[PDB]
Amino acid sequence: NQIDLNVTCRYAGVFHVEKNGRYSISRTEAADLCQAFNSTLPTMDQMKLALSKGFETCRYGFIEGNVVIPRIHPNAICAANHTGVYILVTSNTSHYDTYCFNASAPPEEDCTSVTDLPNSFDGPVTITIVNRDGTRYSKKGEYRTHQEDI
Ligand SMILES: Nc1cccc2c1CN(CCCOC1CCOCC1)CC2
Repeated sequence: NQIDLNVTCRYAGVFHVEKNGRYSISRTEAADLCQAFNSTLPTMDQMKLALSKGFETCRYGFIEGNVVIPRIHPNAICAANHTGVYILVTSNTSHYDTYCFNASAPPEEDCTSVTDLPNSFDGPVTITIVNRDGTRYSKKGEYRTHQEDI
């Protein structure tokens, strides 16, 4: 019973989380996952500020209200070469990665590793935070509050 959470640097508190190396998070699970990081889904304004501080990914993820990809540099295989906060308009499907916003993070780029999942609850799952530099932090717990996600 294992979940891996790959996390990015934070930019103005905003970061990206990918579950188990594939698009696999529902909107309800996304909210719960951010809550486990003492975080919330970012607003569009929070995401725009993060983008301005250097945040970009090549992955769709939830924010409050939309599914987006922040892009700084045009790349043909990331958000169809767009820059800015690219908003997904048309999709059949419901599972993506997520973004999260931590108000207590530093104001600009924080590329230190994440070494805690401070608001996980008691549970049976081995949850492993995986940083981009490979450093890991694991704990037994749960974060999902909706049965249809479990
Ligand atoms: N942040 C982090 C921490 C630990 C592991 C990983 C990450 C970030 N993942 C980046 C995934 C990028 O995939 C792109 C999307 C499709 O085009 C190829 C690149 C790759 C795996």
